[PDB]
Formats: sequence, C-alpha cells, structure tokens
Amino acid sequence: KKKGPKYDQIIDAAVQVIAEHGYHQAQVSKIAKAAGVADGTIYLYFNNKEDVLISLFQEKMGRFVDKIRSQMNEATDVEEKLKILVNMHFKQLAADHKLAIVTQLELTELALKINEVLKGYLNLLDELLMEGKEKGYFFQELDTRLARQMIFGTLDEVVTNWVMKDCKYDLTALVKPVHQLLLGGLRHR
Amino acid sequence: KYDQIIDAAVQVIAEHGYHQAQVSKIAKAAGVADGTIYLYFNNKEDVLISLFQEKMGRFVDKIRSQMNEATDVEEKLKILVNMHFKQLAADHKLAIVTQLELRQSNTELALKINEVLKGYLNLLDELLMEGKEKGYFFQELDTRLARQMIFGTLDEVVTNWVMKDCKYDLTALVKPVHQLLLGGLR
Ligand SMILES: [Mg+2]
Repeated sequence: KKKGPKYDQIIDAAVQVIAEHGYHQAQVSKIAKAAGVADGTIYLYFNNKEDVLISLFQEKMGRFVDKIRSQMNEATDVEEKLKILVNMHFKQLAADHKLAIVTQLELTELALKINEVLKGYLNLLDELLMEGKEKGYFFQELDTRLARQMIFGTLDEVVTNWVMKDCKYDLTALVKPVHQLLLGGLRHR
Repeated sequence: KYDQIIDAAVQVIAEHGYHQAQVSKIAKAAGVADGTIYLYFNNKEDVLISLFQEKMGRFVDKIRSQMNEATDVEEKLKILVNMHFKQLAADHKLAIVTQLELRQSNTELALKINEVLKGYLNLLDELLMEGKEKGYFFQELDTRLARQMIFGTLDEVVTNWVMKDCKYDLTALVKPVHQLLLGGLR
C-alpha cells in the first residue's frame, strides 16, 4: 500500500529525534514538532513510538534491499555481486549517519519484529550464496545458513564499531578488505 | 555469598529482563539480605557489569590456559570457538543475558560493557597477530577487521540459536564455524 505524504515525513523526523536523543527518551510529541505536524497528526499514521520505530525499519530496509538487489542484477561475476552487496551496505549507512545510529545502537517482542524485517535482507544473501555455489564460485560444501550468518554478522559488527566511534572514519574504505576477508577467510589473500 | 549473588543475577536478569529485574529480586534468588548485595555492588548497573566481568574473566582465563597447551594456531582458534559455544550451550540463561540483556541502547552502560568485552577482543587480537607472525594467516591480514569477523560471526551464530529457543545443538557448529572463518567462502 502506498504511503500518505506525511508518513515519510514523520519517519524521517523519527530517525533524527531517536538518533539525537535515544529511543527511550524520544517522544511522539517531539517527533511531531520535528516533522512539523500537530501531535494528533502522528496518531493518524502510527499508534505509538514503537510503531514508528518498526515502520521506520521496515521502510528503510525495504528500499535498502531493493537498491542492493538492483545494483546486483546489472552485474556478471557473483564475487562482484558480493562486492556490490558489501559496498551498497556500507554506502547506504555512510550516507545517513543518524539512520546508522538508529539501526545499530537504538534498535522483547520488539526484537522479534526487528528480526522479521531483517529476514528480507538475509533472503537476499541466501540467493547470492545459492547462485555462487551453483556456478562454482563458492565452495560447494558451504552451508548457506552459516555463510549468511558470517556475512551479515561481519558487516553488522563493522558498522556497529563505526557507529560507536561516532561515524568518524571512512566506512567505505573497508569495502575491499571486508569483501576479500569474506571470500578468503583468515588463510587466504 | 559472592558467587551465589552472581548466579542469582543471571537467573533473574534472564527470566525478567534487565529492566524489570530488581536488586531485591536478585537478593531473594541468592538467599541473602538486600543489604548483603550492597557489600559487593553499589547498584543494579554494577551488578550487571560485575556479572559480565566475572563471567568473561573466567571465560578468557580458561581459554588462555587451554590455548597455551595447544601446539597449533588453528587449534587455538578451534579451542576459542569451542569454549565460546560450550559455555553458552551449558547455560542457556547466561546466553539470554549475553545475547539479549547486555544489548543496551543506553550510551554509558553500553560503554562499560564494551570495556569488559575488550578482554576477549584483545585475546582474539593476540591470536591473530600470532597467526600472522607464524605464517598461518596472510601477512597483510587486517587484524581489527579479522577480529570483527570472528567475533561478529560467533555472536550472530549464538544469537540465532538463542532466538530459536536453543532448540539445536550449538556445539555441533564448532567445526564448520572454525572451517568457515579459516577458509572463507571461495
Ligand atoms: Mg553483531
């Protein structure tokens, strides 16, 4: 279903208030003022703060994935697809520091829901891994589930450390060695 | 009664969550007066930190002693993966604490937890430097990135197991996790 115009507006403002103040100390009224709307307008779109948070994540992630998926199918080799995934992951977060703060630090039943949204990205990883196995790029005895956990767990840990250091350094400088490290492990490159 | 308070803290935090976990709840579960809790800890945060610090310290110490007995750097890595999974597989409530409850939004609590975690990350750093110097790992290996890969991967595997109600055997994953980290995807 297509969004109301203010929908996108509240979410954007939600990112800013949550990052700047923290999730617990964020309030619907402060999100309203930041989005430039009346408090009651927010409740037309969302029921409460946690509904804003999950809609935020669902929305941001849905586009995050489709953009990665797009950059991927206009490519040849599957290791360049992996490179594309790794660079699209870092770039999108590098392009939005406040969003990175929300997804890495400010993100119970809540956790379960966040995990469900994440499944879309994990599915994309699975597709990539299945393809690479099938075409003999990745070794064939590779467990797709474990490989997905290694890839996601590594990218997420790199990003989270960057957010902990106040997004100070160039995250996209890590694209190539992360990519290489995923492909060759500790032993090879 | 220090160890009893620690064990009780795990139980309570795992059952109720760090937020609704009250110190008087911990005292009861440990079988001591509320007052005795404050001979060791001065608040609920200090209980959580000292809990992590006590578990982690023990964990890291036992890994170090088992490694210093190993003959092989890849064996040392396997020992670390094995101990990481074995300790949590033996104590699901401790897993709930390390995987879910130690995960803070709060800046300053998260900061002090991370400080404790650094004892483990430093151990991974040492092992990685050793492996490079002895030629197990390639000489241009980025130590910090490799540390984040190993830790990020282990933590993700444990979290997915915790999220699936610990229903499969986490220790069965030691060997394939070990092989994957050493050889990568290709
Ligand atoms: Mg992680």
